[PDB]
Amino acid sequence: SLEKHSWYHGPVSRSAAEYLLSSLINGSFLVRESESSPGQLSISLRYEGRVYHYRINTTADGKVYVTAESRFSTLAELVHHHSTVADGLVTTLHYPAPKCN
Ligand SMILES: [Cl-]
Repeated sequence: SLEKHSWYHGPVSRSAAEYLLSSLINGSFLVRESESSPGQLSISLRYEGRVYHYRINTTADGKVYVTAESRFSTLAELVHHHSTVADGLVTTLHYPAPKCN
């Protein structure tokens, strides 16, 4: 299911994610699992020459969020929302990074 999204890259280290994003434009991003655990998810977001790593958090009622004030039933909805309004992030999730895979 998640791997069908162009923005979901699976397990990727912090350094590898930074490399993937390093020559891309503002708003380029990817969702990754940690390199060793599928349980730890982050969004890595290129903005103003740097890569910001946002932990994905989960609530008791099973929603996910990166901004406390905007929570969603699914990660696809979270990404879709922050693709048009930054809503707390440094910028919008505009351009899914091409997968190297
Ligand atoms: Cl960071």
